[PDB]
Amino acid sequence: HHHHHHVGCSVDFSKKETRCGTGVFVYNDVYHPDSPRRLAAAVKQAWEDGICGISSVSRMENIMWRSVEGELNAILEENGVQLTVVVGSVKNPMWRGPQRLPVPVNELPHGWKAWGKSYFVRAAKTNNSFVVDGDTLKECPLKHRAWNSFLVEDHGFGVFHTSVWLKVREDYSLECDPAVIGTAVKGKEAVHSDLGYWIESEKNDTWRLKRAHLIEMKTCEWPKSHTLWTDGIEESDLIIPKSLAGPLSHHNTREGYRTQMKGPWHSEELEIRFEECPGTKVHVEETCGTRGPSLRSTTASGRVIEEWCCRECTMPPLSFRAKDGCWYGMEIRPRKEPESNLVRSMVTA
Amino acid sequence: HVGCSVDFSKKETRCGTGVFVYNDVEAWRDRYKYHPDSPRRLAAAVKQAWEDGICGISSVSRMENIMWRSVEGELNAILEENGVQLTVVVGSVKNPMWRGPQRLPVPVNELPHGWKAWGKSYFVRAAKTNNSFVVDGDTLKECPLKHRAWNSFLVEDHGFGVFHTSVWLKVREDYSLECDPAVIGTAVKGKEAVHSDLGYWIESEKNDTWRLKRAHLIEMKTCEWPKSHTLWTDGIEESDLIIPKSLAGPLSHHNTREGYRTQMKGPWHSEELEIRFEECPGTKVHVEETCGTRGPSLRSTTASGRVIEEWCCRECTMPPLSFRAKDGCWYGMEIRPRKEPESNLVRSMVTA
Ligand SMILES: *[C@@H]1O[C@H](CO)[C@@H](O)[C@H](O)[C@H]1NC(C)=O
Ligand SMILES: *[C@@H]1O[C@H](CO)[C@@H](O)[C@H](O)[C@H]1NC(C)=O
Repeated sequence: HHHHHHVGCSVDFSKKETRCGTGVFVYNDVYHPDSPRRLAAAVKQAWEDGICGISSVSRMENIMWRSVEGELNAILEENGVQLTVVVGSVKNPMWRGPQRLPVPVNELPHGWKAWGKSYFVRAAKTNNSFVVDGDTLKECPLKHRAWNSFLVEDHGFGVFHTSVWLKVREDYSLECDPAVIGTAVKGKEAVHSDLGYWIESEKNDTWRLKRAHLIEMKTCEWPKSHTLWTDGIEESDLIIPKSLAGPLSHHNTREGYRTQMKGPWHSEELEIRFEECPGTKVHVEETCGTRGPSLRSTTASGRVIEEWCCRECTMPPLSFRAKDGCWYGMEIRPRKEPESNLVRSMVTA
Repeated sequence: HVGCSVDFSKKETRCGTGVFVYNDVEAWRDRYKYHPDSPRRLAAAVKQAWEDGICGISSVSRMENIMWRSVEGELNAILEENGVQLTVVVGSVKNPMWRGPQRLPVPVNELPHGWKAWGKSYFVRAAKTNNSFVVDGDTLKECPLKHRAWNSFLVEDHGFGVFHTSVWLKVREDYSLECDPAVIGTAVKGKEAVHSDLGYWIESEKNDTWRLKRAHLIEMKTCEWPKSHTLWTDGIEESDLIIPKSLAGPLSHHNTREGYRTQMKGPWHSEELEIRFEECPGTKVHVEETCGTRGPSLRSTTASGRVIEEWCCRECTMPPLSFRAKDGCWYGMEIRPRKEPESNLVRSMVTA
């Protein structure tokens, strides 16, 4: 019926029309970490070489560690290693660790093979704990933690069969795994995306950021291989910071805005949108305050400030939508209310 | 933008929302109606075109030529109505589609009496004229390249759609070298990528590095592929690109391959090409430092029709760069005949 590798159909949903064909399709998609023995050996070596724990790149890696925890600890127990892997909650932003899990090239002896084992006995706890995120910087600082250690294999990831085959890197790097990245353009609309970011861009006088949905705040570097228009861009003209996995792209820009370093990156989940916060208004006045830490539309008392301003940004105003409320861009300050009364972002990319 | 897709290779099916770049290669000549401005405005633009020295048109794409062809009758009729002894003659597409240094002017004073819509029929065709406004078709002799308009039209905001085959266009306000970004679709997922439009289908992949996998060109246009619709547009010299920048090649690392540089002298006279990394049938290429130097792309067959069996290259890589056209299989510039004297071979007599 067809001699191609991929076939897809777009739906026009009222016409009853339906266009099929072949090509490349980027959907809004917003675990086998090596052989068990090899991973276990990597963790043993990790402790034995100073690395106390892990800072996950994404909300994937964390979930994986969580789903591997039992078998990993059991195998560590089998081969005489008093060490317990503890997997905690994801903390935003997902900070960059200087370490990475070493390839042992000498996998632990008496584990088995596959990753889907059950009905076994859980291992015992230990004073020695291999930490994985979850509010534990006090007992294990960032700078002794592995980060971005895993790479998806060649055909390791797919959406139709939800297996994800991973390996421990041979090299250290800052690049986000390009296996799960999908970027596309069509006429005056475009998108950069992965499993966490959904970043839309449009064409209105200039190419620019339309809106973005972040489900995580990672700090890896979005590869240019999977980025559009990567030349002639001052890093400070971006919206989503480079150090926040923002694509080095002209698509990642907006007239009258600079890099949102001090955005509300402590949030679980943000929706960067160009719309006034509910009940608020914004004026473009050169008498407004200078750009500073992103402020929330509501005070700690939940009091909603009405009038805001910006020195020379453009409308509609940049804003972040989190569960705790609505934040404004760095350029946008309260017009009348003194900044000292408002909730500010205590974080920096 | 809602859809479903199946990947046989990894055996999987998926639905959802997102962005979908299809192989829409060949501006499906059987089916689009074109609306190049209002009839009167276009007519005025052509009148002014002659009256300002521009004798004719060099089309950017096969689509523009087809459009002109489908507009011809009504255009000439309207020119006739308003007392303008001028006949638009549309000829065949010639490759490469050469870049004309000029473009149709916006009159901002549309011709007075013509009609308003573009779909009229049952009318009397206009009479011919000594004055001819040429559109491609072997006419450089009676009108040289450098007196022709080129890349004059822009697709409107929501002017192009694949679902309703209407195409709404306007005459440009400014001259430019950029390919119309309206019909351009570019995408990456995992280790596979594509840069495409209604003329090009350029596949790149990820082996050790990113590289050109294979390309399919139903036309040889000479506009400039915009960086806005291109991936990885930094850290590449114009000479790194396999498909020449002046041959609408994307400024991209995706448009590269180890052991090969710009195919300026590729077989760009062809009506159609499949750039493939695979030996020409009945030939073998040897990486030899004793080989000849880069020159015009040679066809794997003599003009008489015989296969040259042995080829070589100074420092290129295998499989060899080749171009598949209806008239045979050409090699990349880096690849030369191992023994046969280049005198009796067929060479590309064209340059991007
Ligand atoms: C986008 O362009 C339209 C004109 O077509 C304009 O009305 C609109 O305000 C622009 N978008 C923004 C956010 O200004
Ligand atoms: C790179 O491509 C060659 C053929 O062009 C293939 O044989 C090889 O396996 C590829 N590299 C890898 C790492 O698979």
